[PDB]
Amino acid sequence: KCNTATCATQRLANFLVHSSNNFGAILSSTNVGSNTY
Amino acid sequence: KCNTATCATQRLANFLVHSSNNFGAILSSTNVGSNTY
Amino acid sequence: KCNTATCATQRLANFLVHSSNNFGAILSSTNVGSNTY
Amino acid sequence: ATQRLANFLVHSSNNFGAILSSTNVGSNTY
Amino acid sequence: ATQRLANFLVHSSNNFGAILSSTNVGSNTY
Amino acid sequence: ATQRLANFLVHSSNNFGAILSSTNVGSNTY
Amino acid sequence: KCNTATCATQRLANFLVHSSNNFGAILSSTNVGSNTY
Amino acid sequence: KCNTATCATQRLANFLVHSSNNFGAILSSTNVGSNTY
Amino acid sequence: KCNTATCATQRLANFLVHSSNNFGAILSSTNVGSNTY
Amino acid sequence: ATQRLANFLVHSSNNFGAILSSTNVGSNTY
Amino acid sequence: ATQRLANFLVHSSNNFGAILSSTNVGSNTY
Amino acid sequence: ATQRLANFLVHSSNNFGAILSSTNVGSNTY
Repeated sequence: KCNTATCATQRLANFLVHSSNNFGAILSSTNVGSNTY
Repeated sequence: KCNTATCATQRLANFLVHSSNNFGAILSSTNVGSNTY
Repeated sequence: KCNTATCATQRLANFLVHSSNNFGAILSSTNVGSNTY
Repeated sequence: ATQRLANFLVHSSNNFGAILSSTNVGSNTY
Repeated sequence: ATQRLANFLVHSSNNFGAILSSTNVGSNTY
Repeated sequence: ATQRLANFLVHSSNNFGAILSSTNVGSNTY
Repeated sequence: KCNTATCATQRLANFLVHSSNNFGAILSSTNVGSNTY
Repeated sequence: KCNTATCATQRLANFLVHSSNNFGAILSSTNVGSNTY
Repeated sequence: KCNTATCATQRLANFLVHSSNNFGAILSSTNVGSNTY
Repeated sequence: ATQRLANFLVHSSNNFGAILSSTNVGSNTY
Repeated sequence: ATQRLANFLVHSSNNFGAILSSTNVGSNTY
Repeated sequence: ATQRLANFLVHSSNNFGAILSSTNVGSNTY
């Protein structure tokens, strides 16, 4: 592959699995800047 | 492949699986800037 | 492929699977700037 | 058993220059 | 058993210059 | 058994220069 | 005037003189909300 | 005037003279909310 | 005036003279909220 | 004495949901 | 005396949810 | 006397939820 000189190689492979197998209630909220008077 | 000189190679492959196999209620909210008077 | 000099190569391949196999209610809201008087 | 009620109100206002007034009751600004 | 009610109100206002007034009751601004 | 009620109110205001007033009751600002 | 009882009296008289006997330039300005781009 | 009882009296008189006998330049400004870009 | 009882009296008189006999320049400014970019 | 210039630009954008964007360049709000 | 220039740019963006963005460059709010 | 230039840019961004962003460059708030 690189017989003589100057063979710089960066190897990388990414695997990403985000599994959300819900079976129940997920009651989420996000109040940003809201002002309940 | 690179017999003599100057063979710079960056390898990369991305896999991404976002599986959301819901079976129940997901009650979400987002109140940005809202003001309940 | 690159016998002599100056062979810069960037490899990349992307896989993306966003599977949302819902089986239930997804009650979502987004109140931006809304003001309930 | 006699009741007397009196209310004198003299609201006098004069302006000779400038007035800037702002009032945001239950108002917003984005 | 006699009741007397009186209300004197003299609301006098004079202007000789400029007035700027703003009022946003329950109003918004985007 | 006699009751007498009196209220004298003389609200006098004069301006000869500038006034800047701000009031944000229950208001927001983003 | 008030011989027996109950004589409440409020006295008041207002004098106001706003004399502006100008003899020279009065260069005034008022930029409210104006935006000079 | 008040020979027997209950004689409450409030006395008041106001004099106000605002004399501005200018003889020269009065260069005034008022930039409220103005934004010189 | 008040021979027998209950004679409450408040005396007051106001004099106010605001004389501004200018003979020269009065260079005034007021930058409220102004933003010179 | 040879010069070679190359520019490869692949600007790919995908949306599958909501986007709210605001931009006030040199603007004001009263 | 040979010069070679290359520029590879792959700007990829994906969205699957919500984005709220605000930008006030030289703006004001009263 | 040979010069070689190479620039490699892969700007990849993914979103699966919410993003709130604010930026006030030279902006005010009263």
